[PDB]
Amino acid sequence: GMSWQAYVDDHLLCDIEGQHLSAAAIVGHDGSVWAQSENFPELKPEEVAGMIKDFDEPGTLAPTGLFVGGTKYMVIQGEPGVVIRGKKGTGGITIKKTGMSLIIGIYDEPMTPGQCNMVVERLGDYLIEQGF
Repeated sequence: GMSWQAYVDDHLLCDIEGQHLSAAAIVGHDGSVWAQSENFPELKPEEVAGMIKDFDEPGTLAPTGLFVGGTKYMVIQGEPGVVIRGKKGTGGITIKKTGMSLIIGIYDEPMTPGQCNMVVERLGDYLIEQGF
């Protein structure tokens, strides 16, 4: 049967157009990690709360910055209540909200934001349809 580690390893860290995410995780809304990749940062307190806040009231994170594992990302265009996106240098991050989790993918060049978006958001949609 399926496991959260399997979803990370086989559905987030998988090859897309010859490129792979640098790291990924699936985390409960309450910050409890369901599964994560080897290099995925440990989350600092209130990082997850920021994301939840930003999903609930769109725009709040932008003046502040997006923090993940003590790394700061410039907020870029997301989708209100559904996806948060950020840039840092030639890399970035996508965070997609499901009914009870957050799907997080982190990429760096030569991976494109579109590729990261695609992988994280498509798994998100699948998980949402399953009730998660």
